[PDB]
Amino acid sequence: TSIHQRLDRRLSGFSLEQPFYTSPEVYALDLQHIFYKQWLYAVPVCQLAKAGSYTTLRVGAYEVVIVRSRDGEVRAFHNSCRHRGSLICKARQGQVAKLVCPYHQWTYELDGKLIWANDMGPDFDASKYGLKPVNLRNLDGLIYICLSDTPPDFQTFAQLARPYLEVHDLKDAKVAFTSTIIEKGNWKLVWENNRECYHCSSNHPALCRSFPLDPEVAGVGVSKKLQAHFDRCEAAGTPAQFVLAGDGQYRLARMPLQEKALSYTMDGKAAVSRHLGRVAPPDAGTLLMFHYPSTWNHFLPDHSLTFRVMPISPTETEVTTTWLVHKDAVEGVDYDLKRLTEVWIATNDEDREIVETNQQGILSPAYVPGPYSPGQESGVMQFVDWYAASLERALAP
Amino acid sequence: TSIHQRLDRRLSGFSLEQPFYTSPEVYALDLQHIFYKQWLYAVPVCQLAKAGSYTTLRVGAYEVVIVRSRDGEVRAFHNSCRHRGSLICKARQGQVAKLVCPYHQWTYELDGKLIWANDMGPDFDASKYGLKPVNLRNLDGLIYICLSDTPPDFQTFAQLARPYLEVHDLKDAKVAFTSTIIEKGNWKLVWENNRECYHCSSNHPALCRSFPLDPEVAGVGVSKKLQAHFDRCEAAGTPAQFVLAGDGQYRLARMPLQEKALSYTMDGKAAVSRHLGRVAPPDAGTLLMFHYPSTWNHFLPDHSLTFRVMPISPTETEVTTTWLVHKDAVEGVDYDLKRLTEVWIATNDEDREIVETNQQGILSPAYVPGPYSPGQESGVMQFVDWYAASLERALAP
Amino acid sequence: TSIHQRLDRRLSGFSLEQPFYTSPEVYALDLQHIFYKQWLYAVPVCQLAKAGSYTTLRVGAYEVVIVRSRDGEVRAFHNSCRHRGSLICKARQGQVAKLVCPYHQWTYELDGKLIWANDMGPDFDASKYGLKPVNLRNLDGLIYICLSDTPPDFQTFAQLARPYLEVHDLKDAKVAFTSTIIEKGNWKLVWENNRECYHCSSNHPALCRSFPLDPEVAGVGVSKKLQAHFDRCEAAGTPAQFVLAGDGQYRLARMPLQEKALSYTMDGKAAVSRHLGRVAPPDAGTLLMFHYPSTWNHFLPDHSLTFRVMPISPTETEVTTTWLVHKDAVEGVDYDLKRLTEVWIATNDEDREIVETNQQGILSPAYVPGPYSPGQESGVMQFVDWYAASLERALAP
Ligand code: PRO
Ligand code: PRO
Ligand code: PRO
Ligand code: FES
Ligand code: FES
Ligand code: FES
Ligand SMILES: [Fe+3]
Ligand SMILES: [Fe+3]
Ligand SMILES: [Fe+3]
Repeated sequence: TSIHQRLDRRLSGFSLEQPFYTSPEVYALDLQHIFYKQWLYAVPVCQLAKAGSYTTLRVGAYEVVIVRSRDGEVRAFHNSCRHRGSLICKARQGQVAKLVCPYHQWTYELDGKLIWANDMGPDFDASKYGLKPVNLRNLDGLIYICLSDTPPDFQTFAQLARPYLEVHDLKDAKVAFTSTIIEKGNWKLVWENNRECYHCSSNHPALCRSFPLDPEVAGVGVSKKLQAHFDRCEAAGTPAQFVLAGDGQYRLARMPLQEKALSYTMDGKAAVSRHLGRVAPPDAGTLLMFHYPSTWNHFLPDHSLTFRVMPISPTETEVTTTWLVHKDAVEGVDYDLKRLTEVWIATNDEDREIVETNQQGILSPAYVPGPYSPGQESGVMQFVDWYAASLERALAP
Repeated sequence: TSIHQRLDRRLSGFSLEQPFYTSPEVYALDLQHIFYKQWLYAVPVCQLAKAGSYTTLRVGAYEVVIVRSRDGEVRAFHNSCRHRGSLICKARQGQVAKLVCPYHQWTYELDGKLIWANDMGPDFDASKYGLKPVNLRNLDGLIYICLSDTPPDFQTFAQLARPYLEVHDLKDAKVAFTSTIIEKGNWKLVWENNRECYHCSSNHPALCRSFPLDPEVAGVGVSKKLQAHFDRCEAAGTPAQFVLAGDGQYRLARMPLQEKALSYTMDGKAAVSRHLGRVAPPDAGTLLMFHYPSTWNHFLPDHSLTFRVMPISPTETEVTTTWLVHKDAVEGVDYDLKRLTEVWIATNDEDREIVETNQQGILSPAYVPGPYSPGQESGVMQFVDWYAASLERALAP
Repeated sequence: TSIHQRLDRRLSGFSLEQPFYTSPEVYALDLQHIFYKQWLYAVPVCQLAKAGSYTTLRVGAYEVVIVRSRDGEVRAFHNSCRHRGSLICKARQGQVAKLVCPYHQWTYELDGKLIWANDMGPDFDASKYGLKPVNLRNLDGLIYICLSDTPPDFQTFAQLARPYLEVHDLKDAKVAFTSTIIEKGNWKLVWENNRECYHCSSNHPALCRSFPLDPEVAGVGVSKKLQAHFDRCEAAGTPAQFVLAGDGQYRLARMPLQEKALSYTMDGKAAVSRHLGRVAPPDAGTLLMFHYPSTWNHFLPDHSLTFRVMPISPTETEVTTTWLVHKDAVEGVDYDLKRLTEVWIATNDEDREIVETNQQGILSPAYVPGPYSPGQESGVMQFVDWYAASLERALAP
């Protein structure tokens, strides 16, 4: 059975056939046609605040380095030397004056131009051997990249998202904490888990203290109560109402938290006393933003959280959670690290356990597609539809 | 060279060509056509004595759960939730009231029927979404399963084995100890090792104190001495003489132990003072039973041992040894755990070393089939013939 | 794109396309057509000085045992028993009277003849079941093997090398130390690294104290200064001038060390006070010998170092470094182990880091061939040309 035959018979109401989650064949297609073609969230721009600052990441098999250039522009490159291919930057982050290959010291400017290569002979043309650029955009303080030479339209998303994101002043953030975990499930299982709260009541004690179980929230006609919330926010100058992409790739909405909760903490109170941004009112709740295939995000009045989803193998996925706070917020004074991070550290661990257990069952040859809950899993169906449509379009002529 | 060409040129007197032991291709065929098609030993029924008791196991890629239902019947199911596929039972063993999926709490009765699924809509038909059954038989206190929807005949074996097994009263056993090891060799190498004692004199000091080296015993015209033993047993009402399957799949015989030994212990005396069963006389020896591809067994007058062979990868096999004693036998009083288990713990470790060393040599491209000993390895040839015949029949039309 | 199409478009001046370094497909071809076909360095003959002495090694998937036979000849065999295939010698080295299989004790003479096999029946012909020989040569105290039944010409190399190697009296050596490391890069990356010192100034502080950076040395018209060195050696009876194989497989030359250095030590002085061989004058420097694909070597006046390169996987290579000293040199008296070994232990660790970092960059799909330095990497181009030519010839008719 070919991939085309499986896609042909797929019904929207059901989980995917086994090979979509387990096969090296589909994994290769997901990299080739999804991760290597779409815009992806990389890191917050505040990680590149300093002169000569760089950060590195892997995307599938690609090695990327993002750097703050002399002119203050942030640029991304393939972290592969044009001589014999070596990584140039080995550390996760650092600062340099130039990009100097550790092997034979070919030396590049922070805009990628090759400025020195030792003893290469008279016929060497350094202009042919600069670092290969990676397409890059700045979404209001969040850096996105695209590995394709012909990137899709990012501007439609950027323009829609700006009014929602600008009130968070993310350019003025710092990273308070980063957590990187490997979940032993296919990247699609990580997404299907994220896009519903059908599992939340039984699995997430800590999160449920602040995050509502209502399908309207975690998932996808606006209820009167929800509309009232949007109106409180927007009367105060804080954009809140739904935005959903035409093709389903992204969504934004600012949702209410549980009864009286203001933040993702065990006591429901703000984690940080010096807020990141100018969000009002104080109970504006959580700005939810997803953008497939790389990221979901929760921006609160006091701090923000970004999540980055990267594929590792057919049955492994890396999830990176970053806590953003105001750059002038002081650990031990304006926030406590445990208080700030404990809810989502626990939640992520619970999701990982669930995803791994789901993956273990799916590996049985007895596993067959089952029906999603229309009421509780509309967001899961929405994701699976986006994925299948994306794959179909990429495989077409 | 195709699998069919290799099977075509195979001669009975020789070990198999390399790919049978090392190739992912043959490993996939062995799962598809052998392990996924034949009856397999799972666990003793005494593991499921209690109300709501369950046990889990993996067979190749299948995840199975065996449960004692309300009506007292033991049943097996695919341990994959009909919603999104999750394992339902994660522990090796336990007790439940219902089978409740840890993900979104779909809840099944112990007969597999789906009795509650939250918010699935008006068009949801729970009768289509019960757990998928796994075929199951009870061989006189030992649970066997078959992953095929069209299982082979088990009744012929069951009827032949009953008179031999019933005298052991296995329904009245408890598990005194279980040992699970991974041997780094193909499952067929584990079997070829088991089916001869050509290696025993040099490799098994402890076992040789009680287990005879005679090829007649470990392996396949009955000698006068052996016939005399069968007659002592059968005069006392204990079935002992050879039973061999028409197609070679299974064999039973009650064999004498070494000079004066009564059990598999370092001193040769019974391990347990309260015997499991009604075997007579006290020196009735060891009831040997194999059933390919999953199990060999030694049932003694005082206790019994079951062995389960499960494939892990082309060059890895899991062997599970279970010691059964009378349910009323008390550790520290009627038996000592070290005394009961030390002989076969050592023996299994020695076999593992031998199998791994054999596998290491076989991985050389210089390895070629060699001749089995007609006198010392007739049982190995018998196994290899059963395997090749089974594969041929499965590949045919 | 087929292997043939990649080979067709290859230009000499450039590093190889990705799959040559990363693909399982090319790895299989490199084993089949290079490692399994050419002469390979195994071990120094002094490891087999004693009666009944043996040593074992793996080459790709082959398991080899080399043994000193009763008649004093050194012979090699496939370390796979002719019965059911088991390794016979499990230890890295040892002494035996006979080669006795640990499984069922088939017993072979040290010339490989099967002299005892238990209970094999009347129709068993032991003359058909001796150990399979491996072709073997002794290069003046260094043992080389070839896994092909039709080995290439070794004599041309042997005759050229003898005058250079005989002055080292390697038959009179002992092994002072052996270091075995795994480098996480393709075997070709290990070679490309070895065949240039373009990386040395920045990466090898310790080695640079004694080993010149001059491209003439580490790499490939002889300079006046170098000729003067050759002449000092040869006037003293020590062969030194270049020898390069017609087909590029091997090279020998005795090169000067840095200003006043005599040996590879932190202080530049001889590591061992009792010299291995009769090399003169004392500042004769380092005899460099490579022989693709298995070995590079440095023979100094006081001690010698051999290096053996063996493939482990597409992105892993085992490098074994052996320090040879005079058999009568006493550790703690004539040499200090740290002083003798520290320079190359550090150097090998630095090379490993470089190779692994190079491999990591090459794994990016953005990696493309880049140009080698004509002045600094002529030896790298020479190796890559030898490799590609070897592969082309093996794939031809
Ligand atoms: O491992 C390294 O050195 C860089 C960091 C991100 C992945 N590649
Ligand atoms: O790992 C688990 O949770 C179950 C137990 C047997 C194999 N699958
Ligand atoms: O592992 C062993 O026992 C032998 C030693 C070299 C490789 N094979
Ligand atoms: S690989 Fe970067 S300078 Fe050589
Ligand atoms: S996967 Fe079992 S209830 Fe959802
Ligand atoms: S495998 Fe060597 S004697 Fe049997
Ligand atoms: Fe969750
Ligand atoms: Fe054994
Ligand atoms: Fe080096």
